Amino acid sequence: DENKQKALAAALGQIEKQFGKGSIMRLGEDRSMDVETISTGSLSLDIALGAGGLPMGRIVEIYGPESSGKTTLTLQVIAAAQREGKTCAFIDAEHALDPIYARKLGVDIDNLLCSQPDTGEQALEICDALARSGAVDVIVVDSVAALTPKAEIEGGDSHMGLAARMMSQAMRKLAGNLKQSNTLLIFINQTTTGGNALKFYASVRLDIRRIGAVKEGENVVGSETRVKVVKNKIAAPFKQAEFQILYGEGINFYGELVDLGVKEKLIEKAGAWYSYKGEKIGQGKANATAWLKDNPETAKEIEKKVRELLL
Amino acid sequence: DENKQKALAAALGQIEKQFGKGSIMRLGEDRSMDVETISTGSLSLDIALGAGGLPMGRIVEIYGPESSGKTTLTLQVIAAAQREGKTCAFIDAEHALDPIYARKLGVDIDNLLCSQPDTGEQALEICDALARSGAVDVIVVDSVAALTPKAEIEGGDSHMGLAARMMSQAMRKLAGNLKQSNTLLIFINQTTTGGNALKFYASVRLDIRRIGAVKEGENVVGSETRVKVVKNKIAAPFKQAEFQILYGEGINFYGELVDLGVKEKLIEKAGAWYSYKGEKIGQGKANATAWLKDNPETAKEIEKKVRELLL
Amino acid sequence: DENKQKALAAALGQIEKQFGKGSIMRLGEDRSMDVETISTGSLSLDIALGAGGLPMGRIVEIYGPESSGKTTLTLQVIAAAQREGKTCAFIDAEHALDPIYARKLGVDIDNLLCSQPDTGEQALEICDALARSGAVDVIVVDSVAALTPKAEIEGGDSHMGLAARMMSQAMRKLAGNLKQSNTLLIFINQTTTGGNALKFYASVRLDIRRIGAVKEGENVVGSETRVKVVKNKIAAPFKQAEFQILYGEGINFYGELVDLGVKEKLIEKAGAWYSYKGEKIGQGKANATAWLKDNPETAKEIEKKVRELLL
Amino acid sequence: DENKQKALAAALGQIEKQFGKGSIMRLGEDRSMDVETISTGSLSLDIALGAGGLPMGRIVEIYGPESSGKTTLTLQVIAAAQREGKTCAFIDAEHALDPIYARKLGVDIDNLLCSQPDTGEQALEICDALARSGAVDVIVVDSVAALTPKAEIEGGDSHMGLAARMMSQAMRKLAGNLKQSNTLLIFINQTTTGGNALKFYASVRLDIRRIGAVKEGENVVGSETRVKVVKNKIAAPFKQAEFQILYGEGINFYGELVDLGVKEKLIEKAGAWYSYKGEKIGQGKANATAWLKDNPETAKEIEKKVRELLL
Amino acid sequence: DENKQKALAAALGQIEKQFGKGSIMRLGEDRSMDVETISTGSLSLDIALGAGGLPMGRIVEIYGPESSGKTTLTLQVIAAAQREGKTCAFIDAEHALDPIYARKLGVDIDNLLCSQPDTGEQALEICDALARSGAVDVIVVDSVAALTPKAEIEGGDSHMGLAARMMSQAMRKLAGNLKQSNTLLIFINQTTTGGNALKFYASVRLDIRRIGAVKEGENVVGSETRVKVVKNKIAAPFKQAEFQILYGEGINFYGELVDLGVKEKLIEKAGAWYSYKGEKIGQGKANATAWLKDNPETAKEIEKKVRELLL
Amino acid sequence: DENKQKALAAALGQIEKQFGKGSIMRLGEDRSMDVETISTGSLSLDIALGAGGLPMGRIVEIYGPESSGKTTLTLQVIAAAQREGKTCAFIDAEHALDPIYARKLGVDIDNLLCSQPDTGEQALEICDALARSGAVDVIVVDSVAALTPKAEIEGGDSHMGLAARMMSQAMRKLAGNLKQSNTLLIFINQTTTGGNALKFYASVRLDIRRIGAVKEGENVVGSETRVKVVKNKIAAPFKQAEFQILYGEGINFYGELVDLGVKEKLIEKAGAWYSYKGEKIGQGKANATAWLKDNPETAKEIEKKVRELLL
Repeated sequence: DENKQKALAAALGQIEKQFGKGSIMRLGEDRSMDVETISTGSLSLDIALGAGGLPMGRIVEIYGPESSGKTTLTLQVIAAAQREGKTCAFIDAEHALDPIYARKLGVDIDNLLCSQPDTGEQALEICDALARSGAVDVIVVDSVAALTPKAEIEGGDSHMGLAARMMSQAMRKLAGNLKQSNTLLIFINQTTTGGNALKFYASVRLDIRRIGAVKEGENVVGSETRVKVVKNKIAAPFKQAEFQILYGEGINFYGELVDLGVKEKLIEKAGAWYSYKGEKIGQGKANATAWLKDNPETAKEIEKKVRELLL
Repeated sequence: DENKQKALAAALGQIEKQFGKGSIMRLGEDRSMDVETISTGSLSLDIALGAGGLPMGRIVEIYGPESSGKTTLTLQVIAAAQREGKTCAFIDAEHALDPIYARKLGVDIDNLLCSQPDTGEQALEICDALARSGAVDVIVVDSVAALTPKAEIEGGDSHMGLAARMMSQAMRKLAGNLKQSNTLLIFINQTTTGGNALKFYASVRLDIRRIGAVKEGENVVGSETRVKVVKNKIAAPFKQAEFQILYGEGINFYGELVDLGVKEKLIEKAGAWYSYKGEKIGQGKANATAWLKDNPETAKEIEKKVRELLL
Repeated sequence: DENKQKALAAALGQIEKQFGKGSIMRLGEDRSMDVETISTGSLSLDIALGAGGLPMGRIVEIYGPESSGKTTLTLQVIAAAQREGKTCAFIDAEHALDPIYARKLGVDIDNLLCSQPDTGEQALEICDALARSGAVDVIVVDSVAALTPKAEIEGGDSHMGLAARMMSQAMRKLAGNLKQSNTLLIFINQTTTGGNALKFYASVRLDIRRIGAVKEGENVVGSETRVKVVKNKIAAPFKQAEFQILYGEGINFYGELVDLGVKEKLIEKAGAWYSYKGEKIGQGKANATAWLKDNPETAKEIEKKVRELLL
Repeated sequence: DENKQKALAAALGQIEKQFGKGSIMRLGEDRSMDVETISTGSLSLDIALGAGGLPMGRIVEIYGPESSGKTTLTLQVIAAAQREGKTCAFIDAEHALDPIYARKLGVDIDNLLCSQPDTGEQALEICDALARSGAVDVIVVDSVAALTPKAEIEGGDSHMGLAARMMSQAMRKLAGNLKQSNTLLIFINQTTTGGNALKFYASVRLDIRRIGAVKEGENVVGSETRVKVVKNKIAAPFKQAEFQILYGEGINFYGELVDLGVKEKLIEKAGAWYSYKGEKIGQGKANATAWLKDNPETAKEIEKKVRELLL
Repeated sequence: DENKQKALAAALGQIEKQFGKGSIMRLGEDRSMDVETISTGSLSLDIALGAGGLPMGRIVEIYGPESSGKTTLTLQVIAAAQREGKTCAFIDAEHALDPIYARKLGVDIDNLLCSQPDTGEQALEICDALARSGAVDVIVVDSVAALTPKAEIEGGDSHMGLAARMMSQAMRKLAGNLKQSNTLLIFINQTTTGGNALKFYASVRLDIRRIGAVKEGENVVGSETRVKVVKNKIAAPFKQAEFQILYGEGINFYGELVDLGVKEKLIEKAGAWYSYKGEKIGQGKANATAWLKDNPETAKEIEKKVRELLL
Repeated sequence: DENKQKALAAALGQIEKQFGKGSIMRLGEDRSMDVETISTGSLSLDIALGAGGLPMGRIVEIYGPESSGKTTLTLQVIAAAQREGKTCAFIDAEHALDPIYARKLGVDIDNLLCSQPDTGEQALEICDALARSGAVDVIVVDSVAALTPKAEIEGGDSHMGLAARMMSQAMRKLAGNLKQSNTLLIFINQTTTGGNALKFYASVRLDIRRIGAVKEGENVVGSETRVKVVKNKIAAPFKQAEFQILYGEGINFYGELVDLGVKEKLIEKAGAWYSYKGEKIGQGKANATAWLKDNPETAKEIEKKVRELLL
């Protein structure tokens, strides 16, 4: 028993040593790698990620059905990054970016770098060139399924096979260059298309889905969302997050803060009343949310505490 | 910071150098490629395009639902071109051209070249032959969905797959020939039909939709229209334009000039009164519009200024 | 400029050469292919067709809503043909021919060949057999939508898809045989049903519609009609014709002659009086019309002149 | 006859001696090897296995279609093991573990070791490292088809051939190390993928399939399941088990106990009434099941007896 | 002529003498070697074999596509053997034996010896050990293609070549040992896999195929089967047999008896009525079959007679 | 010139004298050795052979791809021989004889001697024993590629080299014995396998191939066949024959007779009508063929004449 524990700890260390940090973990583990991260815009998701956000210098995949919120998430990541002075690039093969919505989410469109590549290979080569430049902090690719191989664009080989080979031939180099420059790259996808390269090179894989609607009376104002961290090499995987994505607003962060604040016993709740530091902040989640939103500095205080407690 | 900026500018230059001009841009960029362009008939759209119109020698796709204004736009382009002495050709597979409406828009029907091809392949081959002739300045294809592959016309292969292969097998050659002769080619479409060839070979892709009706009392006189530049390789993409398309008249250009003139502080507006150069031009947008329409030379003056300021 | 024109003329010639006569035309072109034609019964339509009537040896489609005049037109074509000694056949799948009305239009019912096929395929095979015989000059098929595929008649495949395949599998052969024997074939239809085969194999496609009623006081005596030549491979397309179809009489030819005679300055009109060759022919269109109708030989003189001037 | 029997018994002993225990058996044999085992969560399956569960220190393969219950079984094995204080590891290449469902099945997620390997080879090497540590009691690999060879991940060799060679090159070593440390390893699969290595090195191979649904009225609450022991080197093979897998609950163990208890004449059944030790336990299988579930200690008594009688 | 015949008979005798019994035969020959045999479960096949069944002490190969009935046949052989008190062994490398179906065919599963070898070589060595024991009467190997050579299991040599060498290196010894102990061994296969050893060492080779389905109304109840004796060293080869294999029942023996009984004029047939010994046994083959099945002793009488007449 | 001719004739005679009859020939030579022959079943082939069939006492090789007709030919030879009272033997190493098809070709299966040898060497030794018996007239070996050397059957020497040595070590003796007893031996093969022994010892070598299909409407009823006499020591080589092999019938002899009869001006052909001896035998080759087939005695008359004229 005593010897076994040491034997276990020793074997796990050897694994980590031989195959790399994160190669194996106890799912209940509280420890998490030391890496710089960018918020996803969601507090519950940042917590599910263990590290407090998406890891810099790594590859991340976010996949889910159309209208699941995949794009909202990546825009929220771009917004948070830019807010810190980071340079972001959007590699577009979907031709569907909504700048009006992006601005509402806080994205600095004017300073967002954008590329609309001629082929899937070119898209990947541009991602690699940007990764090597060491002058770009975040790259978002929309999307894997839209990265049509040159051979297909030129019109008898399997389109699936061609896409898989295209992704494979570029992944190792890209991953190395991204790591070296500490650049984060997110692939939006819809097993997912593109083969096994992304699945294995990704440090984080997120499964996002719309699980319901958010209504204010009888009017649909958004969607209830659920994100599962199906792969996580920086912390324990399989945690999930649930939050709302409101139209023209994005992720309802303060709504999350209210709930987490309560769960962490930082915010008291007597019936329909919420209180913080011996003072009512609002009656009803809607009001408590509005309060925090109106009192930014106090919200930050609670968030910092929620993070210190759960991360 | 100082070094990073240079590193960024350097990397972006290398991208442009290796993959081509327009391969990447800062969305807030004011700079735009040096290319000859033809007006779309809409001032707001010419502005959204960044270059002041559609680029000569390139492929453009305009797609949207039936009755969205797709055809009105292409006719306006033909009209503007012919007005400059350019030769235009209309490749028809829809058999729906309305010459009466076209004339009202200013199209010189008598001098418009027209082809009603026997198959989708033939349509493409004729476009290529015209592109190589170097004697045609603008080609409009109506429409991609109507370009039925010979195999389908002759009546077990996927009709979608066949159309995609038909477009793919002709695109590279067509694009090269169009570029060499500086011929503009617009594909009207309704992701769009035809596969990935057009999507990637296009230098500009326009999403057009009818967003409402225009009424003069209780009578519908036209449609409020919105065009989004979803792809743009000559200038920053994702800009949008809104204008009216009036029955028997076409795009309400002067109505746009009034609004843009005001926004650019070139035309003063006191309540319902509009003034230019210390003189009232009309009370109410309808009158201001009518004024400009009646005073052509002055309108040109304002437009030239609006263009110099926004392009 | 000088060189360009030659370059243009040269390219267009190559197109015509490579893809066939009529593959491309300047809409204002006055030139028209050299083909034998049969009158439609309408002078304005014969003029809109450019060649002076429907082309022998080709496939023609006439489509429009129920009660638009589709059948009246085909009967008028049969009448004109028979009047020249040509043999006509009516392939019927509608079972709605009105012999009383047909006779009033001048159709020689006694000598009209008629077939009421067992299936859509059989109908097409009979058309092909008649086309190969070289003993039939005009074939009218009523109608495409009624040509039910055998599979459907026998009662899970798309009825639309089946009809499209039925038409496709027979069109090439039919077109070749019709061309070889110089037989004209008209398909009456109601995009139209039957798929893309007819749309592309047709040398002429006519869109006919009833745009109003013709009244003599308060009694409806006929319909104002409009025919648009949406496809024309023998002359410039998109021209239109407007005429009246009177009950128990058919197309008001003389009414057209009056108007065209006037437009062509062949018939003078002082107020309500019409004159020809220094003599009043009638006061009021109704009288002028009646005059021409009563003076056949003179009408022919005017028509011959109108044709020489406009064709 | 008398001599033959001895000759037979002697030959079979020599086989067992020369090729190993379990090399040959009389299918009706009641005897079973002496090995430590972990329950599968199903009583009927533990019985079909002959030894009362899956054998420690051996390799086991569980294969079947998607949604057949493969994962439910392995989770049930992990749960039972952990319940005895054993350390379990989950090697994941599918990225689909549902921790909520796992907990419902009794899995101690917090203490479950998890690895999400970079390649199929790495997955196997980690399994071997864990096997040599002697500090892990159960390893589950999900799944064989997802263990993509490095060569394939890196993108012209047969993917099937590569996977087969990958499994082959690691199997002997793994099997020896697992045997030496008495570690059980289960490969989840879907002949199965991976070649012949697993098929021959496995001491037990299970074919699992969903044969129907379980309904409570009109609502589907689970699936009727059937497991066939297609290979068994610890006891006679080809026995089968049938049980229910209920959503959010897992294998319906008590439902099995009821039936087996009855079959073994340990539980009397008069019509719809079930009785044990001269007392009614419930009317209807649903109630009898609920009873046992509520009276844990008594259930154990019956199970112990069923096992002593059938194993 | 007279001398030639003697010369022929003399030469053939010398061949038989020098190369072995069965080395040459006149295909119409009625004579057959004197060897103990086990029924195949099919009367027509036992007849085609000439000796009345498969020969003890010899090697037999049964090959055909998947679902051809190969396994049904070997199970029928095992059943017949066991019914006579013979000991049978099943060497399994396919892991697909269906004990439920086997029992329905009459196989005594409880007393069936079974081995699931670790390698193809081990499988062969176990067959040899059992052959030398002289305590096993019938051995069935399922199947040749599944006997993976150790070298292949361990993962650059031709898999085909390796399998051929594996079979070759074991065949002579096996054949000698089987002959010495009078043990019958059947190899199930799918030219066939395994090289030339089996092809030449086999005394009998059977080609079995499903040639159609057996239906009772509109429900498929079995398969029409055809077996060709492509090699036969105990009697004239190239004879064939046709019979039905019914699901959950096996070979329709009585259906064969009915037909053969009729052909041999042992059973009279007047229209749809069958009679035996001056009494109707049934109207329709289905009834006649059912009769014989219900009157076992009488069936035996007919079979014994059919055999005496045709063997 | 005069002297040269004599010198030539003299030298050629010396060659024939020193090296053997047939050692050299003028390809246009009409003369042919005096040897007994058996028909091939094809009239055109018997003619191409020069001697009217295959030579008794000699070795013949017939090679071609699978399904080329090799077996059909040898069966036709066996049939013709047996029809003359000759004794035939079939040495089988392929185990693929189809007795049903053979009978249709006229083969007397009941009296056909058959051997299915244990090794390639044994096959050859049996052929030699039969050759020495002087009681067998025709021997067919199917096939050379299937005559596996004992060494190979027993499983590091070249399989090709071993087969070549096996054939070589037996050929001289076999050829001498066959010659002495006047026995014909045909080796079926697929340069061909077996080395150089057969190639040089053969008096005739036939290259047979399927060059197309024979259809009766849209149903394939047979194969168009072409046989080239690549080696011929009894008459001039390199002649070819073309005929049809119909399923379930064999070589279309009468179809050949019709054509040859016509070519030899023995059968007149006026358009589609064929006549013989001043009487129509049929309209169309199919009918003329059927006629001859129905009038055996007359066919023989024509064949005898065709042979006298061309042999």
